[PDB]
Amino acid sequence: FDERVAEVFPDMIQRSVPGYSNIISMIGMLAERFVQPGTQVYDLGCSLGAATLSVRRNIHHDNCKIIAIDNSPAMIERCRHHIDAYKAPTPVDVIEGDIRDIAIENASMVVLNFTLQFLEPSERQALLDKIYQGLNPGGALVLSEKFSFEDAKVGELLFNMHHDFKRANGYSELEISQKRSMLENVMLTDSVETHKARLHNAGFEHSELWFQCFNFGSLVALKAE
Amino acid sequence: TFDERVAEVFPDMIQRSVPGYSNIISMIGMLAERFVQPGTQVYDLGCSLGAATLSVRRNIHHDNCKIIAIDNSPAMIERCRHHIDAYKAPTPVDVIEGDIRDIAIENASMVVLNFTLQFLEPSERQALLDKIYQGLNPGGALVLSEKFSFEDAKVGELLFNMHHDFKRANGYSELEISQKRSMLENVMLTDSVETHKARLHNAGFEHSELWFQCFNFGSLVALKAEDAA
Ligand SMILES: Nc1ncnc2c1ncn2[C@@H]1O[C@H](C[S@+](CC[C@H]([NH3+])C(=O)[O-])CC(=O)[O-])[C@@H](O)[C@H]1O
Ligand SMILES: Nc1ncnc2c1ncn2[C@@H]1O[C@H](C[S@+](CC[C@H]([NH3+])C(=O)[O-])CC(=O)[O-])[C@@H](O)[C@H]1O
Repeated sequence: FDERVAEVFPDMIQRSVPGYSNIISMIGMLAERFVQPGTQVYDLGCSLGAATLSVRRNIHHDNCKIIAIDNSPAMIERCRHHIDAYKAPTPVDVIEGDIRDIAIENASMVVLNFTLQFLEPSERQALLDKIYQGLNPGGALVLSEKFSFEDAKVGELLFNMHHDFKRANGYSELEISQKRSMLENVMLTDSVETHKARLHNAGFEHSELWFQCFNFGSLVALKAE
Repeated sequence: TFDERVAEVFPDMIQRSVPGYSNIISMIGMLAERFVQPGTQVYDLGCSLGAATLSVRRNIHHDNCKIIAIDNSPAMIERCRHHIDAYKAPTPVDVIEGDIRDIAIENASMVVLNFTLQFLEPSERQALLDKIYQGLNPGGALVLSEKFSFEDAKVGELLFNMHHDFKRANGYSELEISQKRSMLENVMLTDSVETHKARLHNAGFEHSELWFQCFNFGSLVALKAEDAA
């Protein structure tokens, strides 16, 4: 099963997460502006390195490193092989491990691309605090998540739109689909208001949504210079 | 002639300068599938060449609907009527040259303001949103897509820079019209998401939320209650 998820992951995420590919492209554009020479980037919950490779293709400074981490050995196996397929001047530390345990040092950029929802709600403040402290001045965090909505009528609409999206995209063709819809119904999501409040609570002077499509989106958080 | 020249290059100009525009058009069509009711009207306000109109129309599977597409640019209208006439569908379209500040909104299951409100003076915007709310049937939807400003200036600067990079990646400046249209864009006054939501609330919408965003451009959906008077 973890290998099966790892095998199909790109196609699964494409068919289930509206705007994913857009976010990944925007992550690259941000990297081009925010990765400073001699600094590092963290990809927290890296899966197969989709965000890592997007950053990496947009770093043209010397002496950087990306640190990519996932606690799934199936994802890590495959991410290390996938990253070895592409040539670039920035090396990557692919580390199998727990994001709640790893230190964040000298970071011009941090990426939580559909990863925070996997922690228990009560552990989410403490990861964000750490990322904040670990970011250099002027550094950026990207936080992409499935959102819940406090207005139940809007929530219903967006749930329906998401369902229509999955239908349009042949989501049910995937063998793994039944077990992934089971995960989504068991997952604990937060609202944008909740995400913003936690970011501010971590120390972030600036945060805003920079992407949304239906019930999925991404915030950018900026540490003052 | 600037009018005719914009209309001629419009699809490419919008594609190179509005991030998310095609995504929004697709979302509009999705929303139409669920929201357009038999025997009702849809309004496309500031229709340009009819892109939003055609997206809705392709997603209407019910009888006795009508779409009303309105713009006050003669060059946009002429081409929009021709563009609509080029595609077969059961739902008819009234293509009207006129001002959306003047037009009545009746029996509407859906109304679309896809990059149009920004072209009115700020002091005209509330009145138009009030009229839309009143003219929507209960359960109906407004789509409001805009270039936003940001109340946090550091975020605003960032998203301004990202928009710049987007236009550069897409060769926007290849277009002869780009210099003049960039300038005219910097003259129309944009509002924050907070302002948009406040306006929607004060027009009477019981529910509203951002449903799309990409950098400094995005889209709100606003719903009239099913039990509304
Ligand atoms: N505590 C944890 N520590 C480390 N990894 C974890 C933990 N909990 C979950 N994971 C890992 O977080 C990843 C989530 S996926 C990220 C997409 C990727 N970012 C992408 O941009 O393509 C999105 C999804 O599957 O919805 C999985 O690979 C888990 O192994
Ligand atoms: N007061 C007015 N009354 C009527 N029309 C107006 C008025 N003011 C401006 N317009 C018209 O509003 C349209 C704006 S475009 C709309 C895109 C379209 N919705 C699309 O989804 O492709 C976006 C852009 O030009 O950036 C133009 O066609 C104007 O002539």
